[PDB]
Amino acid sequence: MKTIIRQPQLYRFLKYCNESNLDKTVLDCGAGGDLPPLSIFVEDGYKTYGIEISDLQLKKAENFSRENNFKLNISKGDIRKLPFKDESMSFVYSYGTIFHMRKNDVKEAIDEIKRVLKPGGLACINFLTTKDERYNKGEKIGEGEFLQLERGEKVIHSYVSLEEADKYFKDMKVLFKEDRVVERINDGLKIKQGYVDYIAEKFSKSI
Amino acid sequence: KTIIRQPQLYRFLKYCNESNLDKTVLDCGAGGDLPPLSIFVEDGYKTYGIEISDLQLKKAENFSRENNFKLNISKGDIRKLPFKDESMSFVYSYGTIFHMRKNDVKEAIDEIKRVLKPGGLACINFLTTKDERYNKGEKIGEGEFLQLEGEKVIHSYVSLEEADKYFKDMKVLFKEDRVVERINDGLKIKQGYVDYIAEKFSKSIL
Repeated sequence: MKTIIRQPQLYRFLKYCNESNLDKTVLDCGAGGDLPPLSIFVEDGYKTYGIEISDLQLKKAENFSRENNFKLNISKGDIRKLPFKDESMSFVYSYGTIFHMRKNDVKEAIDEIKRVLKPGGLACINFLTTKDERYNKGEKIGEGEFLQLERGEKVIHSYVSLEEADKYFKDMKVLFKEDRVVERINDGLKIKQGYVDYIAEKFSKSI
Repeated sequence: KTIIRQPQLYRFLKYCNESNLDKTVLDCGAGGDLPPLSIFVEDGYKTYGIEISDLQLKKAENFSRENNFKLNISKGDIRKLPFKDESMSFVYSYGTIFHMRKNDVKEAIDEIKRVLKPGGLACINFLTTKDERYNKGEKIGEGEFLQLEGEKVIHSYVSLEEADKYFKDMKVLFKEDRVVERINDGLKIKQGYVDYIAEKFSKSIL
């Protein structure tokens, strides 16, 4: 493509989607920013759709689009209420996104992902875990939910245990689950991050 | 463009792209049907690879000619790199090192460090004690096992404390402890890896 996206797990997801027998249609729930990962899907022949709630992030993704001569098909919207029909998407991901919401909203959004996914369709979703350095920091607003100042702005972070995250996929076939603890030097200093990533397939139902 | 199997190497590539050093990369253990040197070649790098297996070398050369590039992979032993001191900006050994006894691991890592330029980056990963296969098969050394990945093959496993000691004289930019559960042969399996990206210090003498 030219540039490498920031979240390398989405290259694993792209490889799974390429291997799936379903046709190449993908939705990014939370798609904006200056390096939108839908780029690697468009570059690999996908029909893409994106949803983004932030005006600024949507503007950044559009600038990137123009600069690179892409149409990514990102629209303003709320991932808790997807404007797509039931069983319309082969593949859906919400990566680095879902945990910016309260747990009731996380459930709404995941339910929407499940709804729009075709039978046999793949979802990729990741979560902050209780192994993250910022678990229990900032202002507690709910169980496993904190309002934190990050880069000058208030952000909600929700955190899960692995037992808790598994419950979101108990009705799906988990193909890939990775629990990770990352220690990386960000802006001069070491930070510890905790994520669990899932790639799961929607069951087909009969009789 | 087939996507490579090891997504962490896309992260490594981005680190290498951000470095000020020129774009030369060595893959220690480079063969197979989907050589990750492909992503570096595609991004403008001068590439070098070392591969011990004739079969693995053949698979990578067929891939290369099928995809219309030259990866510059040659037969060799990663414990004895045919390159000069401080010749390479970037070096990786990914999915490779832990197929050896720990004495051999040390030799290979020492070689990576040797050929790496000051300021250069290394990416290396390891099997950890969280892997399901830790303590299975025939124990031949502390954290060394003869297992059946097939036929009798060597796997070495590390604790994180143990893995850290390999980079104690380097600047670790990125360290990721991973526990992966996925499907193999119709069953859920659990794998444990730790991945490092580290930078070589410039050294001076007072």
